[PDB]
Amino acid sequence: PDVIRLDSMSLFDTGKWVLKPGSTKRLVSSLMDIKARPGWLIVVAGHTDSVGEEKANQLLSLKRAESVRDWMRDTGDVPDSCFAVQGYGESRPIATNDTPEGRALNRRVEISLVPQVDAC
Ligand SMILES: [Cl-]
Repeated sequence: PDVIRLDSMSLFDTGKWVLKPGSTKRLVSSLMDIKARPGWLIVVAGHTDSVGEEKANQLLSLKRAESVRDWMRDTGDVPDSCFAVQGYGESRPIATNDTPEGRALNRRVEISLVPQVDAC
């Protein structure tokens, strides 16, 4: 009974929490992974690049997790109680913040499926 980590999804432009154009294939991919594990808690964690202010990035990271939760629930018909949203702000980069490509990779959402918590 291991937690399942889905692939990271870098779906956001600077200071934005809306799902940028061309995000549908990566979203559908996570959705399918969610549909294969009915009832697992869907932990949706948002992240930011290190540009801007730490407190501002915390709120932004959480709004990004909420945008993905909202898509999965409204477009993916996943019950609302399945989700738990989390924000890491700029604290856990996956790429350098020294380049635009690196910062774009850090603007992202990570999904973990947790079986020990009942959620749906
Ligand atoms: Cl926005």
